[PDB]
Amino acid sequence: DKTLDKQVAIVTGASRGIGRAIALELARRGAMVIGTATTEAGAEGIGAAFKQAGLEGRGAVLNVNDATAVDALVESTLKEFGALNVLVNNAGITQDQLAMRMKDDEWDAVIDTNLKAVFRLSRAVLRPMMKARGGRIVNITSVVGSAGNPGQVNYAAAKAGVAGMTRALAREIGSRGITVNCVAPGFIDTDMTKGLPQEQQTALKTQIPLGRLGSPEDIAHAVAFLASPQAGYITGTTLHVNGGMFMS
Amino acid sequence: DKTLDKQVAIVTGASRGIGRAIALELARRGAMVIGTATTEAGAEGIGAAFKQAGLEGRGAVLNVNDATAVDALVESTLKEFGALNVLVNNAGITQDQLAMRMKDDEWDAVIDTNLKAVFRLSRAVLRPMMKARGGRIVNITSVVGSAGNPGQVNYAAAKAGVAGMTRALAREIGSRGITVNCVAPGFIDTDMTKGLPQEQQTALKTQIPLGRLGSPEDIAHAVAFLASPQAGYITGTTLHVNGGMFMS
Amino acid sequence: DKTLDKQVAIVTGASRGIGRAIALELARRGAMVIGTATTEAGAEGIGAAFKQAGLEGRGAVLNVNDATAVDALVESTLKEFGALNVLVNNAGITQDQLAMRMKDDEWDAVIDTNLKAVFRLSRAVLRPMMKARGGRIVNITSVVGSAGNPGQVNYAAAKAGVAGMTRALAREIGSRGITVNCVAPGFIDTDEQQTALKTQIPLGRLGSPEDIAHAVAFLASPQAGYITGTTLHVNGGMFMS
Amino acid sequence: DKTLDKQVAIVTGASRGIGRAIALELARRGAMVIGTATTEAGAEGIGAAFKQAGLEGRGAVLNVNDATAVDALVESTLKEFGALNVLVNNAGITQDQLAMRMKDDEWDAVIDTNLKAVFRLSRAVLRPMMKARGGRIVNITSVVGSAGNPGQVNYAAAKAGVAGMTRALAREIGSRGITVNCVAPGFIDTDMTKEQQTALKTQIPLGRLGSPEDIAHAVAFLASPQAGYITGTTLHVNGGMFMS
Repeated sequence: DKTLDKQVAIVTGASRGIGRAIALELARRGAMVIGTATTEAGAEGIGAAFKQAGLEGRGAVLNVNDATAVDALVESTLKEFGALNVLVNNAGITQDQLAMRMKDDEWDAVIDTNLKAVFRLSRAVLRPMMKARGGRIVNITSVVGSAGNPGQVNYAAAKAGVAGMTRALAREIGSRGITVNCVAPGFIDTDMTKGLPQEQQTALKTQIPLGRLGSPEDIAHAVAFLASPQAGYITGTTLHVNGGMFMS
Repeated sequence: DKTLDKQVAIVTGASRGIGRAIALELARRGAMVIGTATTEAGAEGIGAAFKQAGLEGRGAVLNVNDATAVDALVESTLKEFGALNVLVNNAGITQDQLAMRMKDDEWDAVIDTNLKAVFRLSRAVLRPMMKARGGRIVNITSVVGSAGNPGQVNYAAAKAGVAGMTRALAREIGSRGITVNCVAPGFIDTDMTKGLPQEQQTALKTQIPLGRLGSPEDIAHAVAFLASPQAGYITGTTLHVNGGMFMS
Repeated sequence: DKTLDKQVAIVTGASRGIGRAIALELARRGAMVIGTATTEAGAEGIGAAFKQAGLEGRGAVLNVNDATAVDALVESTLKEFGALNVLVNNAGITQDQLAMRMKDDEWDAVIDTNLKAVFRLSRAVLRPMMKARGGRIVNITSVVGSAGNPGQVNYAAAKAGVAGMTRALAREIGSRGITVNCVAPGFIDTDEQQTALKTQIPLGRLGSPEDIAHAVAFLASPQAGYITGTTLHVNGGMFMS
Repeated sequence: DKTLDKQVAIVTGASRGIGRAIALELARRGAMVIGTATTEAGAEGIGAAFKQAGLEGRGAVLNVNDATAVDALVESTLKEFGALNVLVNNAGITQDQLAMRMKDDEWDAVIDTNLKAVFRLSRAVLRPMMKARGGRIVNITSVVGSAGNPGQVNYAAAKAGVAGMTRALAREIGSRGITVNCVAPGFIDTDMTKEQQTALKTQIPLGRLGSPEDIAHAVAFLASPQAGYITGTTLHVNGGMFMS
């Protein structure tokens, strides 16, 4: 079970759904996990979920667009725990709109949170990891980064860009013993999808050879596998977790 | 010869190597081409290169990050010509540096010029193309988008981003008959590569099964083909022009 | 117009739809084209199509699975024309069936015809192209190779196999200047079942044989001499990469 | 520990390197494993490897090109264990040659073994799998399937064909809960791989060859109930050598 024993992990966007299941699963494998949320109710919910699961772990408030707070989290984690072994980038918003009508700020907010923030966090964690000659960065992207989707040109750009960044990072970090990969969910059962009406939910399932939405745990198990020492020869890749919706 | 007769084309970054070959070639096929450059000399030279090859064609000054200027180019182009059929997005700069040392400004400049500007210009031309129910967007990216390259994490991100965007926009606007595609140059013989010492250039060639650097004209023909009416069933793809350096 | 002036091209499976449009478009651009069919009726229809267009060009009979007949056409083409610059592998049939129900001969027929034939023909034409330090191999595959399709596990394997051979072959013979590429048709109108096909297609329409012919003619030209080991997808947005 | 507890798995080509590591890893996770090799020599060794690890499992002889023997392996397996939850298609050969010199039998051999046999094996295990509405097929391919390689046009075509089959099959059998995936090793240190090594390493960002255990852990992940939403994909295990 404890393949991540004594490792220290940061999961951004860990309050609900996918990020929560990732946080819990990394703690389950022995990792000490800081999950982040955008608000205090979220950070508290992250703590409470660890404790409900009978696991160690913390919630913290983080605006991934605030370089000062990102750098602060890296410093405090290193100070309290002496190490930073795993980064999982799961913070990410949508601001969907037809490209024709899409405003500059609707573009920017998606690019900032989903691409720029991923770069900044990755660069921040890489300094200690490169020095330690160990680490894992796992970026939670999305099938939309590989296949595109009307109304999500901003989201498609940002997530394809994270994959692009990932490959270049892997080539940059070389023999330094850090792997960088993406996990690309398809349509996962969450609050965001549970709230949409039955007709649209079925329209999603039609797209999927397995005939069901995935679970946040599907994503958590894929991330935990990549975070493991036993996945140390995998880097620069995307692990598609989409029920066969997109294949490569 | 004249597959683009009576078409009107904008080629951003048309001043040298690839952008200039693309502009000339589109002109040779009967299109009216407005080539853009960042400065006034750049613009004048684009005129003079058309002038010189015995071709209609216009240089113009454009800062692709300036929305006002971008919209004014579209508006002025519609006013004079009544149509905007082809957009070739070739405006791009590199700000190469290790991710570790990469300044925020180095990341921002590459993302804004190579990704955000591509979205803005694309969005501006969709208005006329949508209403015409026809058009071509060809985005000039780079093998670096698909494969990564040390020193160019920002460039890898942006170019992977353009492809992501291309796929989503193609899905979004395909019912109106506009195709949106990329052409990903490999290592192309330009001023930048002419600059390097033979040992550096030979190190490029070794990654290339055809054993040579490509030309501006290789890209130019690739683009001229996708721009033509005869490529109207090709959408949301990347046409790799890299001598076998990257295959997919 | 004449970007293939004085080139000699063989197009296998050139009798109808996509093969015919390819054969004709190459002839239009100057190439001397031998189109192949499995039967004499096919061969004569290929000759007739060139003549109706006012083009030079020839029909021949070829069983692409007979290795003798394949080396023999390459040789008989060189004898008569003294050159072989372009090969288009468009021969190929389907034998659709669910994998659970699929017979070994339905798997073999598709693999032999779509994959092994492509090896044999490419190997055969490599001799003069390797010797001449130039040439174009354009393999007609299918979106099915990239995306899969239920009832088409044999066809998917064959066509995906052709892409993979292309990439390996492109790396292997690239020094000598020959390009090897694939053109992957999506759903092409040849010869509310049609509404469910269009649903999958951003452009909202089936492609034409001419869409494929123009992509092929492009890759076959000198001006595409830096493009190798790729798949040019011609599928209206049905599959993107 | 036992993510594959009580499951039954066939691993073809299980006598050495990758296949052996996979076979043993599946057994450590609680699977009953039948590992195959062409010769009764490889079969005995497979038995011995399990004994050495103190594990359940056994070796069987199988010409993956023999239609009758393939179907009878599946039959006997269902006969003895009542179930067949996992197939790992690892059996495979190379017959490298420049395409322009390659013989028909060098093409056929690679394609029969690496592509046709993969189809046969998969078609036979789907009968029991589809009746159980559950299963895993994991195909061991290779980076050469994705990036190509001089000398290996037959190998590249076979492996790329397997990836293509996998996508079509995932679409066909997805609704019954079975996943079909590939694992694509890059350069792995085996008795086949072990300045020749130095060259290979410059191609690999991580700076080293992989191990059979790297492949086995990937395979075990995909085989697990926990990877049940992953289908039709290729999991690259290549140190950054090919990135997709």
